[PDB]
Amino acid sequence: QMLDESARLRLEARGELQALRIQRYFMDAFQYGKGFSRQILFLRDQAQKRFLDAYDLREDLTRQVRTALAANPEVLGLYVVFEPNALDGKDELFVDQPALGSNDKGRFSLYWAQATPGQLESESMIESELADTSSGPSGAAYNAWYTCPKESGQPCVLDPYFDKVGERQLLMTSIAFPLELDGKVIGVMGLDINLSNLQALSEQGNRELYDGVGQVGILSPAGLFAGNSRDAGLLGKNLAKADPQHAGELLQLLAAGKSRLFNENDDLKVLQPLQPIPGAKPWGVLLEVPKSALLGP
Ligand SMILES: NCCc1c[nH]cn1
Repeated sequence: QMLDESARLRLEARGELQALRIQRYFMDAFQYGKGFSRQILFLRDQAQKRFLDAYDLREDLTRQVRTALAANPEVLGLYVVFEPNALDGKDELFVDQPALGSNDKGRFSLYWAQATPGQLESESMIESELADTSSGPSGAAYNAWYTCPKESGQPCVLDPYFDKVGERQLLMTSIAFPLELDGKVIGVMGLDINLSNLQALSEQGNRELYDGVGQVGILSPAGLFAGNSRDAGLLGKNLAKADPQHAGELLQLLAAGKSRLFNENDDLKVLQPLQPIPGAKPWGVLLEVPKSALLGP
Protein backbone atom coordinates (compact mmCIF):
# COMPACT_ATOMS: atom_id res chain seq x y z
CA GLN A 1 0.00 0.00 0.00
CA MET A 2 1.36 3.37 -1.10
CA LEU A 3 -1.37 4.83 1.10
CA ASP A 4 0.98 5.25 4.06
CA GLU A 5 3.48 7.40 2.16
CA SER A 6 0.79 9.86 1.03
CA ALA A 7 -0.49 10.06 4.62
CA ARG A 8 3.02 10.91 5.84
CA LEU A 9 3.59 13.59 3.22
CA ARG A 10 0.24 15.22 3.97
CA LEU A 11 0.88 15.36 7.72
CA GLU A 12 4.44 16.62 7.26
CA ALA A 13 3.06 19.48 5.16
CA ARG A 14 0.33 20.13 7.75
CA GLY A 15 3.04 20.20 10.41
CA GLU A 16 5.02 22.74 8.39
CA LEU A 17 1.93 24.91 7.87
CA GLN A 18 1.14 24.90 11.59
CA ALA A 19 4.73 25.91 12.38
CA LEU A 20 4.48 28.76 9.88
CA ARG A 21 1.37 29.98 11.73
CA ILE A 22 3.07 29.88 15.14
CA GLN A 23 6.22 31.46 13.71
CA ARG A 24 4.21 34.30 12.20
CA TYR A 25 2.55 35.02 15.56
CA PHE A 26 5.92 35.25 17.29
CA MET A 27 7.49 37.25 14.45
CA ASP A 28 4.67 39.81 14.40
CA ALA A 29 5.32 40.52 18.08
CA PHE A 30 9.07 40.57 17.41
CA GLN A 31 8.62 43.19 14.67
CA TYR A 32 6.50 45.34 16.95
CA GLY A 33 9.04 45.14 19.77
CA LYS A 34 12.03 45.83 17.52
CA GLY A 35 10.29 48.90 16.13
CA PHE A 36 9.48 50.25 19.59
CA SER A 37 13.00 49.70 20.97
CA ARG A 38 14.22 52.13 18.30
CA GLN A 39 11.81 54.75 19.66
CA ILE A 40 13.24 54.09 23.14
CA LEU A 41 16.87 54.46 22.04
CA PHE A 42 16.13 57.58 20.00
CA LEU A 43 14.59 59.32 23.02
CA ARG A 44 17.61 58.21 25.06
CA ASP A 45 19.86 59.75 22.40
CA GLN A 46 17.92 63.04 22.36
CA ALA A 47 18.59 63.36 26.10
CA GLN A 48 22.24 62.31 25.78
CA LYS A 49 22.72 65.12 23.24
CA ARG A 50 20.84 67.52 25.58
CA PHE A 51 17.95 68.19 23.21
CA LEU A 52 15.61 66.77 25.86
CA ASP A 53 15.80 66.95 29.64
CA ALA A 54 15.70 63.96 31.97
CA TYR A 55 12.30 64.77 33.49
CA ASP A 56 10.62 64.99 30.08
CA LEU A 57 12.54 61.92 28.88
CA ARG A 58 11.42 59.64 31.72
CA GLU A 59 7.89 61.03 31.35
CA ASP A 60 8.03 60.42 27.60
CA LEU A 61 9.24 56.83 27.96
CA THR A 62 6.62 56.08 30.63
CA ARG A 63 3.80 57.39 28.42
CA GLN A 64 5.02 55.77 25.20
CA VAL A 65 5.45 52.33 26.77
CA ARG A 66 1.78 52.51 27.77
CA THR A 67 0.64 53.76 24.35
CA ALA A 68 2.62 51.05 22.53
CA LEU A 69 1.08 48.36 24.75
CA ALA A 70 -2.43 49.76 24.26
CA ALA A 71 -1.84 49.65 20.49
CA ASN A 72 -1.24 45.86 20.47
CA PRO A 73 -4.05 43.93 22.22
CA GLU A 74 -2.17 40.66 21.50
CA VAL A 75 0.50 41.68 24.05
CA LEU A 76 0.11 41.21 27.80
CA GLY A 77 2.88 43.41 29.17
CA LEU A 78 5.59 45.83 28.13
CA TYR A 79 8.66 46.34 30.32
CA VAL A 80 11.76 48.53 29.94
CA VAL A 81 14.88 48.28 32.11
CA PHE A 82 18.08 50.29 31.82
CA GLU A 83 21.37 49.57 33.54
CA PRO A 84 22.01 51.86 36.53
CA ASN A 85 22.55 55.45 35.34
CA ALA A 86 22.61 54.17 31.75
CA LEU A 87 19.47 56.02 30.60
CA ASP A 88 20.56 59.55 31.52
CA GLY A 89 23.22 59.37 34.25
CA LYS A 90 20.62 60.83 36.62
CA ASP A 91 19.12 57.87 38.53
CA GLU A 92 19.80 59.68 41.83
CA LEU A 93 17.17 62.29 40.89
CA PHE A 94 14.34 59.77 40.38
CA VAL A 95 14.50 57.51 43.45
CA ASP A 96 10.94 56.29 44.13
CA GLN A 97 9.42 57.98 41.07
CA PRO A 98 7.13 55.25 39.69
CA ALA A 99 4.97 57.72 37.76
CA LEU A 100 8.23 58.23 35.82
CA GLY A 101 9.13 54.53 35.63
CA SER A 102 11.94 54.80 38.22
CA ASN A 103 12.37 52.28 41.03
CA ASP A 104 13.74 52.16 44.59
CA LYS A 105 17.22 53.09 43.31
CA GLY A 106 16.12 55.58 40.63
CA ARG A 107 16.93 53.08 37.89
CA PHE A 108 14.48 53.38 35.04
CA SER A 109 12.60 50.08 35.42
CA LEU A 110 9.09 50.29 33.97
CA TYR A 111 6.22 47.86 33.31
CA TRP A 112 2.78 48.41 31.81
CA ALA A 113 0.38 45.47 31.64
CA GLN A 114 -3.17 44.73 30.53
CA ALA A 115 -4.59 41.52 32.01
CA THR A 116 -7.41 42.06 29.49
CA PRO A 117 -6.95 44.57 26.65
CA GLY A 118 -7.29 48.11 27.97
CA GLN A 119 -7.03 47.64 31.75
CA LEU A 120 -3.59 49.19 31.78
CA GLU A 121 -1.86 49.31 35.16
CA SER A 122 1.80 49.96 35.86
CA GLU A 123 4.69 48.84 38.04
CA SER A 124 8.28 49.95 38.60
CA MET A 125 10.38 46.85 39.17
CA ILE A 126 12.51 47.07 42.32
CA GLU A 127 16.10 45.82 42.40
CA SER A 128 15.32 42.62 44.30
CA GLU A 129 12.84 41.61 41.58
CA LEU A 130 15.34 42.35 38.79
CA ALA A 131 17.80 40.12 40.71
CA ASP A 132 15.38 37.26 41.52
CA THR A 133 16.88 34.05 40.10
CA SER A 134 14.23 31.64 41.41
CA SER A 135 13.82 28.63 39.14
CA GLY A 136 10.57 28.35 37.21
CA PRO A 137 8.78 25.36 35.67
CA SER A 138 11.35 25.06 32.88
CA GLY A 139 14.27 25.41 35.27
CA ALA A 140 15.07 28.88 33.94
CA ALA A 141 15.69 31.75 36.32
CA TYR A 142 12.69 33.97 36.99
CA ASN A 143 14.58 37.08 35.86
CA ALA A 144 15.63 35.60 32.49
CA TRP A 145 13.32 38.20 30.93
CA TYR A 146 16.08 40.63 31.98
CA THR A 147 19.35 38.70 32.16
CA CYS A 148 18.92 36.66 28.98
CA PRO A 149 19.34 39.44 26.36
CA LYS A 150 21.79 41.18 28.70
CA GLU A 151 24.10 38.14 28.76
CA SER A 152 23.88 37.18 25.07
CA GLY A 153 23.45 40.55 23.36
CA GLN A 154 20.68 38.85 21.36
CA PRO A 155 16.90 38.61 21.76
CA CYS A 156 15.35 35.76 23.73
CA VAL A 157 12.05 33.89 23.71
CA LEU A 158 11.68 32.50 27.22
CA ASP A 159 10.10 29.19 28.12
CA PRO A 160 6.72 29.46 29.88
CA TYR A 161 7.04 30.97 33.35
CA PHE A 162 4.83 32.55 36.01
CA ASP A 163 4.96 36.29 36.66
CA LYS A 164 2.82 38.93 38.37
CA VAL A 165 0.23 41.05 36.56
CA GLY A 166 -1.95 43.06 38.88
CA GLU A 167 -1.93 40.80 41.92
CA ARG A 168 -2.48 37.53 40.03
CA GLN A 169 0.16 35.06 38.85
CA LEU A 170 -0.12 34.44 35.10
CA LEU A 171 1.64 31.87 32.94
CA MET A 172 3.46 33.51 30.07
CA THR A 173 6.35 33.78 27.66
CA SER A 174 8.33 36.88 26.73
CA ILE A 175 10.26 38.18 23.75
CA ALA A 176 13.09 40.11 25.42
CA PHE A 177 15.36 42.59 23.55
CA PRO A 178 18.79 43.98 24.37
CA LEU A 179 19.01 47.75 24.11
CA GLU A 180 22.48 48.16 22.62
CA LEU A 181 24.61 51.30 22.29
CA ASP A 182 27.77 50.80 20.20
CA GLY A 183 27.70 47.05 20.71
CA LYS A 184 27.24 47.23 24.49
CA VAL A 185 24.00 46.41 26.30
CA ILE A 186 22.68 49.45 28.19
CA GLY A 187 19.28 47.94 28.97
CA VAL A 188 16.53 45.47 28.13
CA MET A 189 13.06 45.74 26.59
CA GLY A 190 10.47 42.95 26.39
CA LEU A 191 6.98 41.91 25.29
CA ASP A 192 4.97 39.62 27.57
CA ILE A 193 2.66 37.16 25.83
CA ASN A 194 -0.08 35.39 27.78
CA LEU A 195 0.14 31.64 27.19
CA SER A 196 -3.66 31.62 26.83
CA ASN A 197 -3.06 33.32 23.46
CA LEU A 198 -0.94 30.39 22.29
CA GLN A 199 -3.53 27.97 23.69
CA ALA A 200 -6.14 29.70 21.52
CA LEU A 201 -3.73 29.43 18.58
CA SER A 202 -3.39 25.67 19.05
CA GLU A 203 -7.18 25.25 19.30
CA GLN A 204 -7.85 27.41 16.23
CA GLY A 205 -5.29 25.50 14.16
CA ASN A 206 -6.77 22.21 15.32
CA ARG A 207 -10.22 23.32 14.14
CA GLU A 208 -8.77 23.93 10.66
CA LEU A 209 -7.00 20.54 10.76
CA TYR A 210 -9.49 17.89 9.56
CA ASP A 211 -12.29 19.48 11.60
CA GLY A 212 -10.43 18.96 14.87
CA VAL A 213 -10.40 15.16 14.71
CA GLY A 214 -6.81 15.15 16.00
CA GLN A 215 -4.82 17.49 18.23
CA VAL A 216 -2.24 20.28 18.02
CA GLY A 217 0.39 20.99 20.66
CA ILE A 218 2.98 23.75 21.02
CA LEU A 219 6.25 22.89 22.78
CA SER A 220 8.81 25.30 24.20
CA PRO A 221 12.53 24.34 24.08
CA ALA A 222 12.48 23.03 27.66
CA GLY A 223 9.49 20.87 26.77
CA LEU A 224 6.67 22.78 28.43
CA PHE A 225 3.34 22.92 26.66
CA ALA A 226 2.63 26.42 25.41
CA GLY A 227 -0.55 25.07 23.77
CA ASN A 228 -2.55 21.84 23.61
CA SER A 229 -5.91 21.67 21.83
CA ARG A 230 -6.95 18.52 23.72
CA ASP A 231 -6.33 19.75 27.29
CA ALA A 232 -5.58 23.33 28.30
CA GLY A 233 -4.73 21.94 31.74
CA LEU A 234 -1.41 20.95 30.18
CA LEU A 235 -0.28 24.59 29.83
CA GLY A 236 3.06 24.93 31.58
CA LYS A 237 3.37 21.16 32.02
CA ASN A 238 6.26 19.00 30.85
CA LEU A 239 5.84 16.94 27.69
CA ALA A 240 6.35 13.75 29.70
CA LYS A 241 2.93 14.30 31.30
CA ALA A 242 1.22 13.61 27.95
CA ASP A 243 3.94 11.65 26.09
CA PRO A 244 6.11 9.76 28.60
CA GLN A 245 7.46 7.14 26.18
CA HIS A 246 8.73 9.65 23.59
CA ALA A 247 9.28 12.76 25.76
CA GLY A 248 13.05 12.32 25.86
CA GLU A 249 13.39 11.57 22.15
CA LEU A 250 11.04 14.40 21.20
CA LEU A 251 13.06 16.95 23.19
CA GLN A 252 16.42 16.04 21.65
CA LEU A 253 14.83 16.13 18.20
CA LEU A 254 13.44 19.56 19.12
CA ALA A 255 16.76 20.95 20.36
CA ALA A 256 18.50 19.62 17.23
CA GLY A 257 15.88 21.29 15.00
CA LYS A 258 14.97 17.93 13.42
CA SER A 259 11.53 16.97 12.13
CA ARG A 260 10.21 13.43 12.57
CA LEU A 261 7.07 11.36 11.97
CA PHE A 262 5.83 8.72 14.41
CA ASN A 263 3.58 5.71 13.79
CA GLU A 264 1.20 4.83 16.63
CA ASN A 265 -1.82 2.54 16.07
CA ASP A 266 -3.72 4.01 13.09
CA ASP A 267 -2.67 7.56 14.04
CA LEU A 268 0.32 9.58 12.85
CA LYS A 269 2.34 12.05 14.92
CA VAL A 270 4.65 14.72 13.53
CA LEU A 271 7.06 16.93 15.46
CA GLN A 272 7.83 20.08 13.47
CA PRO A 273 10.42 22.36 15.09
CA LEU A 274 10.34 26.10 14.50
CA GLN A 275 12.46 29.12 15.41
CA PRO A 276 10.08 31.68 16.95
CA ILE A 277 12.47 34.57 16.13
CA PRO A 278 15.83 34.53 14.25
CA GLY A 279 18.50 32.44 15.96
CA ALA A 280 16.19 31.42 18.79
CA LYS A 281 16.27 27.95 20.25
CA PRO A 282 13.68 25.85 18.40
CA TRP A 283 10.12 25.59 19.61
CA GLY A 284 7.90 22.90 18.12
CA VAL A 285 4.43 21.98 17.01
CA LEU A 286 3.26 18.44 17.77
CA LEU A 287 0.47 17.24 15.46
CA GLU A 288 -1.47 13.97 15.79
CA VAL A 289 -4.10 12.98 13.22
CA PRO A 290 -5.67 9.57 12.53
CA LYS A 291 -4.59 7.92 9.29
CA SER A 292 -8.21 7.70 8.14
CA ALA A 293 -8.45 11.51 8.18
CA LEU A 294 -5.24 12.02 6.18
CA LEU A 295 -6.51 9.62 3.48
CA GLY A 296 -9.87 11.34 3.70
CA PRO A 297 -13.22 11.01 1.86
N1 LIG B 1 6.98 39.67 32.86
C1 LIG B 1 8.39 40.03 32.91
C2 LIG B 1 8.57 41.52 33.23
C3 LIG B 1 8.05 41.80 34.65
C4 LIG B 1 7.42 42.94 35.08
N2 LIG B 1 7.14 42.79 36.36
C5 LIG B 1 7.59 41.58 36.75
N3 LIG B 1 8.15 40.99 35.68
